[PDB]
Amino acid sequence: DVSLTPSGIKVNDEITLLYPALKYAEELYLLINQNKINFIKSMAWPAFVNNISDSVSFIEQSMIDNQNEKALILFIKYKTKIAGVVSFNIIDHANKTAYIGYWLGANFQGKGIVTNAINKLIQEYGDSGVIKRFVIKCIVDNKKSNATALRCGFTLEGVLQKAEILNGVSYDQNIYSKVI
Ligand SMILES: CC(C)(COP(=O)(O)OP(=O)(O)OC[C@H]1O[C@@H](n2cnc3c(N)ncnc32)[C@H](O)[C@@H]1OP(=O)(O)O)[C@@H](O)C(=O)NCCC(=O)NCCS
Ligand SMILES: CC(=O)N[C@@H](CC(=O)O)C(=O)N[P@@](=O)(OCCCN)OC[C@H]1O[C@@H](n2cnc3c(N)ncnc32)[C@H](O)[C@@H]1O
Repeated sequence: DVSLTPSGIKVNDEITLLYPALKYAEELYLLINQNKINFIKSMAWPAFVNNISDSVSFIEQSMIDNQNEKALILFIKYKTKIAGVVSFNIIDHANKTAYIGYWLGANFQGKGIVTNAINKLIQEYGDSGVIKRFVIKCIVDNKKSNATALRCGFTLEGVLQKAEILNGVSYDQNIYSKVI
C-alpha cells in the first residue's frame, strides 16, 4: 500500500496525515493560537495552550500513545500547511473500537479535509479488520461536527446526557457509529 509512507498516510494529492514529530511544534502552536477564540467554543484544551512548550508536550505525549496503540494522533497536512488534527482518541483493541476526534483551523474549513481524512482512516483500519466499530461523539449543538459525522456515513445511536464539560458547563453529546 503506497499510501502508507514513513511520514504518514497519504489521503489524496493535497492531504497527508502526518505522524507526530517535534518539527511540527512551532507550526501547530501558531495554528492553535490563531484559532483560540473560536476553538474555545467547541473544545476544552485550547484555552490552556499558551506557549510553544504546550504543543511540544502534546507532541511528546501523542508519540508515546501512538507507539503503544493507546491512540492514533495525526497532524493533517493540506498542501504545504498543517491544517489541524485527526485522531483515534482511544483505541480499544479488545472490542475493536476506535473513538474519533478532529479539528481544523478556520482557513482550512469548508474543504472536505476532515471528511476525506476520516474516510481514509476507516478504509485503512476498518477494511483491514483491525477496527470493527468507529465512534464519533459530539456536542448536540456543534453544527459542523454533526454534519461531518453524517457526511462520513455514520449513524446516530443516541444522545449521551451531560457527557461533555466545557468551562464547567455540561453538554449533551450525540453518539454516532460506523460499523464494518
Ligand atoms: C468540525 C470541523 C472539523 C468541520 O470542518 P469542515 O471543514 O466542515 O469538515 P469536512 O471535512 O466535513 O468538510 C465539509 C465542508 O467542506 C465542503 N467541501 C468542500 N470540498 C469538499 C470535499 N472534497 N468533500 C466534502 N466536502 C467538501 C462541504 O460543502 C462542507 O462545507 P459547508 O459546511 O459549507 O457545507 C470544524 O468545524 C472544526 O474544526 N471545528 C472546531 C473544532 C471542533 O468542533 N471539533 C470537533 C469537536 S466534536
Ligand atoms: C472531536 C470529536 O469528534 N469529538 C470530541 C468529543 C469527545 O470525543 O469526547 C473530541 O474528541 N474533542 P477533543 O477536544 O478531546 C479529545 C479527548 C476526549 N476526552 O479532541 C479534538 C481533537 O483535538 C486534538 N487535541 C487534543 N488536545 C490537543 C492539543 N493540546 N493540541 C492539539 N490538538 C489537540 C485531539 O487529538 C482531537 O483530534
